[PDB]
Amino acid sequence: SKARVYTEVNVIRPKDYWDYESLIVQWGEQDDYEVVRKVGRGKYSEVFEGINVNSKEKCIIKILKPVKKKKIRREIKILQNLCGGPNIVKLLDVVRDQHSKTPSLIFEYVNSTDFKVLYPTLTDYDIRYYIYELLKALDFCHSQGIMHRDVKPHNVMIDHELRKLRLIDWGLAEFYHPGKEYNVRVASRYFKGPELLVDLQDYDYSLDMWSLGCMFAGMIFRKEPFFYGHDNQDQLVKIAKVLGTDELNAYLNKYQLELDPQLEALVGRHSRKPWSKFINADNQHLVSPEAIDFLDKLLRYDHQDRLTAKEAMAHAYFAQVRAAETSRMRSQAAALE
Ligand SMILES: O=P(O)(O)O[C@H]1[C@H](OP(=O)(O)O)[C@@H](OP(=O)(O)O)[C@H](OP(=O)(O)O)[C@@H](OP(=O)(O)O)[C@H]1OP(=O)(O)O
Ligand SMILES: [Cl-]
Ligand SMILES: [Cl-]
Ligand code: NA
Ligand code: NA
Ligand code: NA
Ligand code: NA
Repeated sequence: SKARVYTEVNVIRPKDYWDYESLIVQWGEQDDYEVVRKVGRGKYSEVFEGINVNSKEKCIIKILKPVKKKKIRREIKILQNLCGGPNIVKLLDVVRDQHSKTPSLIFEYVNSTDFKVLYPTLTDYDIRYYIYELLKALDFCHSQGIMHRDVKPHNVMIDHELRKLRLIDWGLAEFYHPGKEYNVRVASRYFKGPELLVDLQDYDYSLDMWSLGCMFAGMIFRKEPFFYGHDNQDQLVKIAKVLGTDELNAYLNKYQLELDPQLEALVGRHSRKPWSKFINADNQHLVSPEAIDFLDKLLRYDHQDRLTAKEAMAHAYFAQVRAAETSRMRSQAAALE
C-alpha cells in the first residue's frame, strides 16, 4: 500500500528534511522564559503557562518527560518543518535545563477551550467551520510529508472568541516514506483506525482521516466517543458493529491480512448499520444529508478509499464555510488597499 497523495514529498526533499534522528538542535536561552503555573496532565510531558521575560508576551512551555532522545528530536524536527503552517501550533523556541538537558518546548500562547468541552455548545455552522479549519492543518502537514497520528479532541485547541484553531501535540507524528512499515502503537484508542487494529503497518496520511471521522461522528451524533471500545480488540468490534463485517472481510482480503482467531471470535458477524440509526431528536439539527455523506466517505475500512484532507475540504458540506472564507479575504484586501 502507498498513499494516494503526497507520496513523494520525502523523496523530493533532502535527507536533512526528514532525518530527524540526526537533528542539530540549536537550543535557546532557558533563562529567557519563566514558568507561571502548571496546566497539563500528561505522561509524555508537562505543560505550563509562561511568559517571555523581556517582551512579557505569554507563551506555553512544554517540558518533555523522559522519552527516547529520538522521540524528542522527531517532535522538534516536525514542529520546525511545519512552523508557520495554517493552524499548526507555533514552536517559538527550544531550551533545556542546562545540567540535565531536559528539553522544554516554547509555543505561542493558546487562549483556547478544548474541542471536547466546546463543541457541545457550537452550532451546526461552527462545527463545519472548525472541522474545516482542522482539515486545513491536516492537508498542510500531509502536504509536508507528515502524519499527525494522534488526532483527537484533546489535541485540537480553539479560541472560540477569535475563531482560531490549532492542531497541537506532534509527539506521535511521523514522516511518510512510501513502502515503509510503521509501528501501530499510535493514536488514542477511540480514534485508532482499522489499519492499526488489524496490523496493516504500511499505512499513511489517511489514518488521520479516520481519526477525524471518529471525532466528527461523535460531534454530530452527540455520542462521545462514537466507537467506545474497552481495549484495542474491542475497539475493532465496536467499529464492526457499525460498518459491518462483510466490508471488513473484503478489506482484509484486499490487503492479505488475517485476524488472530481470538479477535475473530470477538468480532463475530454484523450487518452494516445505516448512519440514520444514530439520528435522534436531540442531534437532528446537526445531521444533514451532507453531513452523513461526508462522514460515510471518511469512516471506511479501506484507508485508500477515504477522503483525503483536500477532498474533504472540497465536500459540499463545507460549501458555506468556503464561501465565507472567500468573502472574508476579498474584504480584508480592500480594507488594506
Ligand atoms: O522489538 P524491540 O526490541 O522492542 O524494538 C522496537 C522496534 O524496533 P525494531 O524494528 O528494531 O524491532 C520498534 O521499531 P518499529 O516497530 O517502529 O519498526 C521501535 O519503534 P519506535 O522506536 O518508533 O517506538 C521500538 O521503540 P520503543 O522502544 O518506543 O518501543 C523499539 O524498541 P527499542 O528501541 O527499545 O528496541
Ligand atoms: Cl476508532
Ligand atoms: Cl490522505
Ligand atoms: Na498566543
Ligand atoms: Na487554552
Ligand atoms: Na485500513
Ligand atoms: Na434536534
